[PDB]
Amino acid sequence: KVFGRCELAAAMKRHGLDNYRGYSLGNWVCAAKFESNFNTQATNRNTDGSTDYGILQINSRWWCNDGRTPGSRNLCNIPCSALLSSDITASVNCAKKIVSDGNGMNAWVAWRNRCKATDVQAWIRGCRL
Repeated sequence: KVFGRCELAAAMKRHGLDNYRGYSLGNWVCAAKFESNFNTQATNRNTDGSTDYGILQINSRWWCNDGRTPGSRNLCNIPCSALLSSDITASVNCAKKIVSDGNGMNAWVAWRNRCKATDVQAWIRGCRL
């Protein structure tokens, strides 16, 4: 499913992401925009052979099992395919563990490079939240 900007903001808020670990909602919507372009079905393979899955591009080397990443740790205990669902619950629950990992949202390279220190409030501007 391809989310609309405000539609995603509302689902993420309902799922407890607004200000989770200090990160306002705009940060999460900005990250999804640049990670997957709001598409739950997005996948991207990396050079190390792992693959990124879903709306938040969660990596198969540490967080989910895709059955083809040798040495995967599956920290969120879910098959990576669960992360491509139109229901974002699995992606959100796993993202909460990732952001609590000690590096915060820097775990997402697109957030670090394109959202960090920008006016992220613009991403939820105009939305009925």
